[PDB]
Order: sequence, then C-alpha cells, then structure tokens
Amino acid sequence: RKLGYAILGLGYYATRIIMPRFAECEHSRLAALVSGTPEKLKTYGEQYGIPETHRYSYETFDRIIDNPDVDIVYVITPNSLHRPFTERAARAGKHVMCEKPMANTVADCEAMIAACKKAGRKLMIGYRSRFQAHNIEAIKLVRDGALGPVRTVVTDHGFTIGDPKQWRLNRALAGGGSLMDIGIYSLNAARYLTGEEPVAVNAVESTDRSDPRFGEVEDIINFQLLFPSGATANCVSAYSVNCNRYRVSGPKGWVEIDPATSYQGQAMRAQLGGPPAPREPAPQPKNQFSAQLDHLSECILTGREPIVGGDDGLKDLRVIEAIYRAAREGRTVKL
Amino acid sequence: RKLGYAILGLGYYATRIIMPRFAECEHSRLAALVSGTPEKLKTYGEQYGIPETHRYSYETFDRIIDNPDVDIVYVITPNSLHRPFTERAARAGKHVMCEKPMANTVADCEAMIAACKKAGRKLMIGYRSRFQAHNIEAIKLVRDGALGPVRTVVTDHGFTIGDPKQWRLNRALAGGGSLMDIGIYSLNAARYLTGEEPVAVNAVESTDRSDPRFGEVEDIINFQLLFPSGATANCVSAYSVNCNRYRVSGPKGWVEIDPATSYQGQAMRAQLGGPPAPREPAPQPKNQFSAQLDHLSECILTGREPIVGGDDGLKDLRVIEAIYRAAREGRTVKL
Ligand SMILES: NC(=O)C1=CN([C@@H]2O[C@H](COP(=O)(O)OP(=O)(O)OC[C@H]3O[C@@H](n4cnc5c(N)ncnc54)[C@H](OP(=O)(O)O)[C@@H]3O)[C@@H](O)[C@H]2O)C=CC1
Ligand SMILES: NC(=O)C1=CN([C@@H]2O[C@H](COP(=O)(O)OP(=O)(O)OC[C@H]3O[C@@H](n4cnc5c(N)ncnc54)[C@H](OP(=O)(O)O)[C@@H]3O)[C@@H](O)[C@H]2O)C=CC1
Ligand SMILES: O[C@@H]1[C@@H](O)[C@@H](O)OC[C@H]1O
Ligand SMILES: O[C@@H]1[C@@H](O)[C@H](O)OC[C@H]1O
Ligand SMILES: O[C@@H]1[C@@H](O)[C@H](O)OC[C@H]1O
Ligand SMILES: O[C@@H]1[C@@H](O)[C@H](O)OC[C@H]1O
Ligand SMILES: O[C@@H]1[C@@H](O)[C@H](O)OC[C@H]1O
Ligand SMILES: O[C@@H]1[C@@H](O)[C@H](O)OC[C@H]1O
Ligand SMILES: O[C@@H]1[C@@H](O)[C@H](O)OC[C@H]1O
Ligand SMILES: O[C@@H]1[C@@H](O)[C@H](O)OC[C@H]1O
Repeated sequence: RKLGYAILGLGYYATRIIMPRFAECEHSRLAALVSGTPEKLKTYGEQYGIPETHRYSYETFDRIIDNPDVDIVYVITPNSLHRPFTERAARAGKHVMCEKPMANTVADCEAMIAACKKAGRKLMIGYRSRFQAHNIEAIKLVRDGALGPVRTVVTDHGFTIGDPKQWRLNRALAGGGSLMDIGIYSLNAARYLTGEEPVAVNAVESTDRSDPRFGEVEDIINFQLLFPSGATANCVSAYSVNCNRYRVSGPKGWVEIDPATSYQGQAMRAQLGGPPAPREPAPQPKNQFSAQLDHLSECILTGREPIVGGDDGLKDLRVIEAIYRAAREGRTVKL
Repeated sequence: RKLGYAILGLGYYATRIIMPRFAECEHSRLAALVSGTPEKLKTYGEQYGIPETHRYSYETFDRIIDNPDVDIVYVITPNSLHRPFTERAARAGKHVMCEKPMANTVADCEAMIAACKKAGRKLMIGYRSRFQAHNIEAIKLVRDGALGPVRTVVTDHGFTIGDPKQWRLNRALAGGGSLMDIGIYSLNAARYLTGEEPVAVNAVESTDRSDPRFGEVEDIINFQLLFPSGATANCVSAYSVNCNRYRVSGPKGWVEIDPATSYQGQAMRAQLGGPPAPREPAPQPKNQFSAQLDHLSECILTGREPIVGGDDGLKDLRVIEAIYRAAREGRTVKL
C-alpha cells in the first residue's frame, strides 16, 4: 500500500517543500532521514515521528540496506553529490528518486543509470512539473492537435540569486550555473511540450565576472533548439532576472503558463480560435509534489517504468553539454 | 503650419491605415497621390479631395519636383521598390518617409541614405512603435533605471500569412520572408529597449518548403542577440504562428507588452517590486501613426534629425544580414 521514503539531504527543498507533502500521498510514507547534520536528525525526526533507528548520518547511510521500512531513497543534495548518493542507495538495494539536475555530466548520469540497473532498482528524476495540472493540460492540448504542429516554444526560467557563498555558485558542488539549476526547466519543458529531442543547439552566455556571485559559474545562458519536426525553441536561463514561463505555439493557436513551473500559482492562457482567454486545467487527484512521490511508489508496486526515469535526466544532460559547447565554441552544435 | 505628404503606393497600409490618420496630424497634410493604378488615383483622389494636378503615376512621378505643395514623399510599396522610389523622391527635392524594412540589403540602405544626403533632404523610416504610448513607457522604465541594467529581451513577432501569391512571399519583391516583414519588429525592439547595437548573432531557420507559401522565402527564423553591456535578446520571427510581444527584464524587475507593436490594443504588465500588475503608460498627444507623420514634418520645420532616421533602418539591415548568415552557416556571427 505505502512504500517508505528515506529523505537524504535535509535542506530547503527537502524540509520546506517535499516532507510536508507526504500528507496527501496515497502510496508513499516518510520512513527515514539521512543527514550530515545531527541536529536536523533530532529536529525533523521529532517533528515527523521518525525513531532513532531510522535516522542516518552520511557515515552510517550504507546500513540502510538492513532497514526493510525503506524502499526508496530521495536524494536532495547539491548536484555534484547526486551520483555518489544514488549509487550508494542502489547498492543498499533501494529504489532512487533523484532531484534535478540529475548529475554534472552525461557520463555521471550513465553511471547512475547503470548502478540502478545492476541493483534491479528503479530510478526517477524529480521533474515535478510532469505532475502539475497546468503543465499536463498544455501537453495534452499539444498532443490532441489543438495547436496544429508545434512551431515555437518560447520559455524563460530564472531567478535573482543572492548569497555568493551558497553551493549553487560553487562549481565543485553545483556542476554549473543557472542552466544546471533553473534553465533546465526551459530545456525540460521544450522537450515535453514538443515530445521530441533536439537535433541542433545554439547558445549565448552573458556573465559579469566582476559580480561576487559569478566567479565560477554562469549567470545567463540562453539557447535555441531545433527539433526533427521543424519545431523550434528559444530558451532563457538566468541567475540575474526573475522569469518562469512558457508559450507553445502552432498555426492554429497557442497556450502559455506564467508562472509555469513554480511551486504554486500557475496561471494558463490560451489562444485557440479566438482572442486569448484564461484556461483552467482539468483537476488532478493531488498536488504535483505528492503526485511525484506516489508516481515512483506506484511504478514499483505495478512493475512499470517512471515517466521521468534516469533516461529523461540523461537526455537533459546531453543537451546541457551541447548548450555549454555551443556557447563556448560560438557555433551550432548538432545532436 | 502643415507640410504636404505625397503618398506613394496605394495599397493596404497606405489606404486603410495611414491616410485616415492625417485627420489627427498638427503639422502634416495629405497633398498628393502616386499610384500605378489609375482607378485608385481617381477613387482616393476624389475621396480625399486631391486634384488631378496632384495625382501622379509611377511614370510621371518625377514631375513632382515641380509641385511645391509636396514636401514629403511617403514610400509604401513592396520592399524591393523602397530604394528606387526613395532615390527618385530625393532627386525630386522631396524629404522621404520610407516604410520598413528600409530595403533588401545594407548596400541598398546605404545608397538611399547617400541619395537623401546628396539632395539635402531628410530620410525617416516608418518605425511607428517609437511613437506608441506603451512602447515609449517601456523605454522610459529602462532609461529611468526601474529594471536595473537590461539583462534579457524576449520578443516574438509573427502572423499566419495567407495567400501564397502575394508579394511578401515573392523573393524578388519582398527581399526575404518573415524576418523582413514582421521579425524586424523583434529586432527593432531589442535595439530600442537596450539602446544598444548587437555584437553577436545566433540564428535558427525552420521552413517547410512543401508549403505553397514558402517556396521562395523563410517562415520561421529565430535569433539571439548579445549586446556590449551583456544584455541579451531571444527573438522569434514567424509566418506560421501569431505573436506580438516583448518582455524586457533586469535584476530589479521587468515590463512586457502583449500585443506590443500592433496597430492598437497594446496592453502592458510590469513586475516592479511586487507581483506582476497592469501598467498604464503616460498618455501621448496623438496616436502612433499621426505622431509618426508629424515627427518628420516637425524635424523638417525645426532643422532636427528624425529619431528613426535612415541610419536606424540601416542598423536593422546590418543585423538582418547577420541573422540570415548565422542561420545559413550555423555559427555565431560577430558585428
Ligand atoms: N524540483 C525542485 O523544484 C527543486 C529541486 N531542488 C534540487 O534539490 C537539491 C538541493 O537543493 P536545496 O534543497 O535548495 O539546497 P539546500 O542547500 O537548501 O540543502 C542542501 C542540503 O544537502 C545536504 N548536503 C550534503 N552535503 C552538502 C554539502 N557539501 N554542501 C551543502 N549541502 C550539503 C545538506 O543537508 P544535511 O544538512 O541534512 O546534510 C544541505 O542542507 C539540488 O539538487 C536542487 O537542484 C532544489 C529546489 C527545488
Ligand atoms: N509599419 C507598418 O505597420 C506596416 C508597414 N508595411 C510596409 O508597407 C509596404 C507595403 O505594405 P502593404 O501596403 O501591406 O502591401 P500592399 O500590397 O497592400 O500595397 C502594396 C502597394 O504598392 C504598390 N506597388 C508598386 N509596385 C508594386 C508591385 N510590383 N507589386 C505590388 N504592389 C506594388 C501598389 O499600389 P498602386 O496600386 O497604388 O501602385 C500596391 O497596392 C511594405 O514595405 C510593408 O512592409 C505594411 C503594413 C504595415
Ligand atoms: O492600456 C492598457 C489597458 O487597455 C489595459 O489592458 O490594462 C493595461 C494597459 O497597459
Ligand atoms: O546548504 C545547507 C543548508 O541548507 C543547511 O540548513 O545547513 C547546511 C548547509 O550546507
Ligand atoms: O514544518 C516545516 C518545518 O519542518 C521546516 O523546518 O520549516 C518549514 C515548515 O513548513
Ligand atoms: O551536512 C553537510 C555536511 O556533510 C557537509 O560537509 O557540509 C555541509 C552540510 O550541510
Ligand atoms: O533554485 C531552485 C531550483 O533548484 C529549483 O529546481 O527551482 C526553483 C529554484 O528556486
Ligand atoms: O505592376 C504594378 C502593379 O502590380 C501595381 O499594383 O500597380 C503598380 C504597378 O507598377
Ligand atoms: O504584414 C504586416 C507587416 O508589414 C506590418 O509591418 O506589421 C503588420 C503585418 O500584418
Ligand atoms: O528549414 C530549412 C532551411 O534550413 C533551409 O536552408 O531552407 C529550407 C528549409 O526547409
């Protein structure tokens, strides 16, 4: 009925966003905590009724293999740590939910996929937008042919990042800048809205290296995608402006969401045979976070593959590598 | 005090949009008609009370040198004809308003500029948006520092073009496809919102050559611009989707208009400190078309240079050549 989650990395997303949302889950429960901060184990163990036997440090984490209440490890650490904790979780016989971006590189994703396959365990990447009501509505409008063939996707993701000392601005822990953290939503959306994989990539980077935030990673890196159908995407990724939106357009009309992939507050507008009008999406059973959690559990219960498996995360990293290359080399990169 | 316009090329824009707007002008009046269609000279000549003496064919147009009621010739023909009518107008001692795109090529714009300079006559390009209230307001917000430094401009212009036989879809008359006709608004806006000129250009083209519309010119061509300040732009140009908008963003906020550069219907939304909210622009004394007409007239009366002179048209054609080249060569073109 309910599979047990171990949450690993008790930072902002784990504690403010994910852990409260087991409340609306139907097939998932909070079973264990893994943290490098003993104080957090006490604080959250007490809040959520997690016994000391089900609390782990990073030093004792591998012992989770012996805990049958844990089915899934949800890795919610800085990006460069996704690969080793995923592999350790897999060797501990656990299924894995891994936050985006999946890892720093293509090779690292391949390694993760291989370790989970070797363990005979499922791997899913935290693309919660695939469970969000408005995003699902947009995807379905496209698939139903409401727009005709997709011609353009224009999508902007970014926020004004603050503290220079934080791990996202540290290349060794983040793997890269805005593209790794928030621009990936633009890429991921261009992919699920078209339902295609890009065959050509352009990119331009713009970073003020005198800014205390941007000594190591990039601020803005905007990119263009071409798809086999002829569909195109213009994407923004930024750490110096606030944006969160996409519009997908075809000859028969368009639909947009703004904000598109935020935690809440989505608003959709469509232009489909008349002037633009607000469009309310079909109701979903539960919020995107609880839905994401239950999706992995239900896949395990039914022996099915997640809609956003390791291969989806790998496909993003492939294009991300090409985006960085296109900007570096000032040429169109073919995929 | 009103200067006399001769309207040349009595097509849709001239007769449906421009000529009615002489009504609200304070320094411009309709003085003459130039047309290759005799019945149009009679119909519009009678409607606007233009005497037969002030009606010209393309054959007799050069005689306009001897009409002192004509101060300005407004060229509103297919693009490929902008240069020769502008040059002939200049040699007739007339100032010239020329519709966008200025001409097919950089070289042609340079020739037009030289001809008007030789004549000692002013040349202005029909970038009406520079006189439109919402556009003026966006520029003001940028200039006044409301956004901080411009980081991104995301702008989409396109419409679903119809009849395959029209001159816009004929290379010899149009000089190019969507970029020449409607994508130029994206480019022009990126330039006047930043107040800068691009130093690097990326582009991607997507055109279905089996479509009856697109045997000769491009459908979609999207492009990226990098500016000296670090500002960036992502732009759509399209003949197969409907769009008309821009958002300009900086670290302190953003402002967008959708539709941005239409004949009417502009709506502005801004995010400045708090949630996105409607913004009403400062009122303008008259509509963008009358304002455009009077601007050239007032420049002539006061001995000032137009804010959108020939050099602005030239600057757009320089980037347009670079956009076409970047798409063709699949590399970043430097300017
Ligand atoms: N899908 C979404 O909407 C979101 C996804 N994310 C993803 O979640 C992951 C974490 O993001 P966020 O929670 O915002 O990051 P935080 O910095 O808020 O928390 C990160 C946690 O990882 C653990 N950690 C382990 N080693 C380190 C280390 N060397 N340096 C810093 N922290 C370490 C710590 O938890 P402890 O103290 O328990 O060891 C730390 O609190 C990232 O991969 C991010 O991309 C983030 C936000 C939203
Ligand atoms: N600023 C704006 O908002 C707009 C600008 N424009 C610009 O105005 C110009 C014309 O646009 P539009 O008025 O829509 O085009 P139309 O086809 O509606 O009018 C074109 C006119 O140019 C004259 N002309 C001269 N030679 C030719 C030729 N060989 N083939 C066809 N027409 C010819 C004709 O007038 P006659 O019969 O009198 O010779 C024809 O009616 C273009 O440069 C376009 O980009 C257009 C629309 C909006
Ligand atoms: O002029 C616009 C008005 O018509 C409305 O749409 O609200 C915003 C304004 O910019
Ligand atoms: O980023 C981490 C922060 O989320 C946590 O609260 O304290 C430890 C830091 O490493
Ligand atoms: O209950 C949550 C608490 O555990 C966390 O520390 O702060 C966010 C709250 O929503
Ligand atoms: O728990 C984390 C610890 O393991 C790391 O070394 O420093 C950052 C902490 O958040
Ligand atoms: O930095 C955060 C990013 O990691 C998340 O995925 O999207 C929201 C951002 O605030
Ligand atoms: O041939 C041209 C015709 O197409 C236009 O409509 O009238 C002007 C002529 O020069
Ligand atoms: O084709 C037209 C283009 O020329 C004009 O500038 O913008 C409106 C479009 O309809
Ligand atoms: O999109 C294609 C473009 O790349 C090519 O050069 O012109 C033909 C189009 O089909």
